[PDB]
Order: sequence, then structure tokens, then C-alpha cells
Amino acid sequence: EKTFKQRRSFEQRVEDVRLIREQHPTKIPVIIERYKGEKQLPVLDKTKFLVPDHVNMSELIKIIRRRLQLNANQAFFLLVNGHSMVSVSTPISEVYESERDEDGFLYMVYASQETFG
Repeated sequence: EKTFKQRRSFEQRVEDVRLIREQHPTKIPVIIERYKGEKQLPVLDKTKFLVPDHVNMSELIKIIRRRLQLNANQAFFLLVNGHSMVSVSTPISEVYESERDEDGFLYMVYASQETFG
């Protein structure tokens, strides 16, 4: 029930990224959490993801859909910073440039619907 930010101080998160970027300069560190209102999707067993920087959002989606092993008809969306729908053909490197957090991580929430209210 604690989020990644609630479990790891700023200082620790800065450090995770500073280091993982030194060691994997073409990989994007991503935090992927289940939406606090979500009812349909299973929980991932990890939170911190390292994604090659040339993968499109569409490809990350298809990967996480296989990590969650989903029926083809199950809806699945990634909402960058909990709220933004970025184009599925955006390379994850460009999403990282535009939407990274102050700690160096790129944050996303997954949910089974697209529009609330």
C-alpha cells in the first residue's frame, strides 16, 4: 500500500538512478505501479524496470501485458505520472526526456480503463 516514493527516500532514488544510468546509459529506469483504484489487473511482482531506450511505449505495453499474462480482450493502459496518455509510437527515450521525475525515474501507473468519470 506504500508507493515506491513512500518506500524509498528521495536520496535513495536519486542514487539508484545516478548509478543505473552510469552502468546502462541506453536504458530507461521506470517505475511501474498498479493504479490505486484498479480492480481488474494483477499486481506485478517488481516495481523497478530497466527498459532499452529504443522500445516504443507500444512495445513496453505488450511486454507488461505478457508479464501480467492477459487475455487479449483485457484492457490495459499506462498512464505516465498517473494521468498522461502518450502516443503509443513514442520511443521510451523521448518519454523519459519529457516526463522524468526530479529523482531521475520515469513513473507510470497501469490501469484497465482510459477515462474516469
